[PDB]
Amino acid sequence: TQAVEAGEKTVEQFVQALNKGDYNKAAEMTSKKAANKSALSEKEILDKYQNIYGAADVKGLQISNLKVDKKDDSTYSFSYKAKMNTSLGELKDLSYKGTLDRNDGQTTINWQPNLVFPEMEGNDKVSLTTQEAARGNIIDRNGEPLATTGKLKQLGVVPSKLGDGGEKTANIKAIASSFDLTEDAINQAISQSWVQPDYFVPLKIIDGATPELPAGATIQEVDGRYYPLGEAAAQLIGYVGDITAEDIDKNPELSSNGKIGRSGLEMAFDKDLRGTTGGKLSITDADGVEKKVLIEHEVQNGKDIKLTIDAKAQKTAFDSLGGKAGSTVATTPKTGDLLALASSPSYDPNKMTNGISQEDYKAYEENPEQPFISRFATGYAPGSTFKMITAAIGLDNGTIDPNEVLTINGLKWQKDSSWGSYQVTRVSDVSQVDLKTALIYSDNIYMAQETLKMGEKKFRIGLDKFIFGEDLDLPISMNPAQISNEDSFNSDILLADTGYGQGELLINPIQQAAMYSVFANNGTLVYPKLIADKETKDKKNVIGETAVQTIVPDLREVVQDVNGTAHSLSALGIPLAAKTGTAEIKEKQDEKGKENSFLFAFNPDNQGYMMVSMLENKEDDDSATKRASELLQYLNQNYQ
Ligand SMILES: *C(=O)[C@@H](NC(=O)Cc1ccccc1)[C@@H]1N[C@@H](C(=O)O)C(C)(C)S1
Repeated sequence: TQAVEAGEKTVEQFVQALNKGDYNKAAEMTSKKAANKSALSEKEILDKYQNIYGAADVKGLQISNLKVDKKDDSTYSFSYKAKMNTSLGELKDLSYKGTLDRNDGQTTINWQPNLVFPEMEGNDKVSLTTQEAARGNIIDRNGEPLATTGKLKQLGVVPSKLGDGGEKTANIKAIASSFDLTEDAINQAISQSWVQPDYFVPLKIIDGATPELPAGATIQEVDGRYYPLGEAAAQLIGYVGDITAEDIDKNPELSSNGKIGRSGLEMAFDKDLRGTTGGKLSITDADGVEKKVLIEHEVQNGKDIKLTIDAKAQKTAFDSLGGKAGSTVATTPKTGDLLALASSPSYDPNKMTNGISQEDYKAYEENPEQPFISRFATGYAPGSTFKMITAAIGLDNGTIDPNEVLTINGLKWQKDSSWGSYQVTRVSDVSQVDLKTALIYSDNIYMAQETLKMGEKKFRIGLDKFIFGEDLDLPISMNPAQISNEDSFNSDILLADTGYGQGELLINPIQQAAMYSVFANNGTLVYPKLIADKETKDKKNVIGETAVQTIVPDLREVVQDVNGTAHSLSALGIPLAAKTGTAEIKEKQDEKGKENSFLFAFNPDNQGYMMVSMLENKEDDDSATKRASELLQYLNQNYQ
């Protein structure tokens, strides 16, 4: 029995080499090719495993219940159960047999064909048939398509039917001007190594009406992924790309001929959208007659996925950004339905999934405005909109008297001389400032003084009631919002700067809409929701209902008062409660400071909608407030 455990070592090493993909090392562990030993030579074992297991994409061989006994003086039979993963799913409970051999001191395996699959007999063969699964669709809250599959018109040229000289140059220029293409692009496409003169060289996926086709230009219909909104929802939806051999090596249940989501919801929901491949993996005898069916099941097309997004609101929010750096989040704050998740600038997902140029992708990747960023999921300093939270906390703990009038002289203020040359600044030199005036003019000095009077302890008690440090249950990659880098400010300056939303605060636009939902639910925070069929989740008693009834009327004056920072929104004539903001960041590139514009707004009458828009590294005189009129009209009209 001292050699039985040595044989179990070799059997465990044999299945480990098969599991590791090292078919040569597993073939070295066999004995001699005889009549009652190995049924094939060593190099022939490498080929049989590499051909069969490679055809079925066998990966992850796991064994169980190993029993090594004694049959003769030189024969030690063994048996075990095993399972493996193939391109058609998991192949379970496979009963393997065989024998072992040990002549001198080394123990080897008597290789037999049944060590590839249980029922193999000599010249038996393996067949695999597969059928691709159609990818599921991504639809909005009203069934409108966001990521679907349709017929695409592919433009291409046959180098033979172009010409020989001069006529070929003229026909290239005719196609170049008829479809907005570079003459260097056509000549570089038809001059690649794969191009034959009679081949169809694809050029561009045209989306509009088909123009007049010059000589050599033909258009073929191909089926592929299509995004009706395009740039307007590229960061959220994402794109699909060709599946590589490395993707198959990681997950053999993928379709080697299909597409895989590379970013956005296409990647986050890739398993539900891609479905399962159908087909049959069978063993045949030498005659090709089906012997045993190992795996067989029919194709299951991918599921559709309905989002809370409004396709009309998504396009309106994105176009309102005018192609500048920024983002916009629109919700129904009583339920959390994310109506829009726009990010700008953006990339073309249709061009991305239909083959993109190396320089076109380089332009996206090296654009300093970085269109690949999902800005609705990137943490920012919230700015002056965060004063709503600081005021609500000060009202709940009794620190802020809504009618107490602070006397503030000038535009700069500091606690005492220990602050050095640093001072909190404001923009409006208003002498008599209470809570309402502080919100109308957005007074940092008022909030900084109220935050310092409140103290870090009471401030964090109110802050910890929100969603700082929480992972939102959303299919979007994001980091939790943070109050500061550490659990303590350890600085009166940092405490005051946090008071008006300008410390180490990092809150992405989606998390901001979650925190700000308390002003539309009487102090109840409603978590955002992207999947339509999801259940509404909320947190009770985040802030007091009294604070809501005090701040929201003041937020109406931010729009209605003639000196309110959002007074331009009064032109709409709709019930609006808003709060603006402008944060300052230090971008060491140009060294001159950069500014982020912010806007929070919702309907205080029906609580039907709520939006949080922002501009990153805004241009002078540009703001989110001057861009929200069109989106506010649509949300007020359709969401009450
Ligand atoms: C909140 O964001 C506040 N911002 C500042 O104090 C910084 C700042 C940035 C640019 C110019 C001047 C001051 C206040 N709220 C913003 C706003 O609501 O847009 C103001 C610019 C009114 S100051």
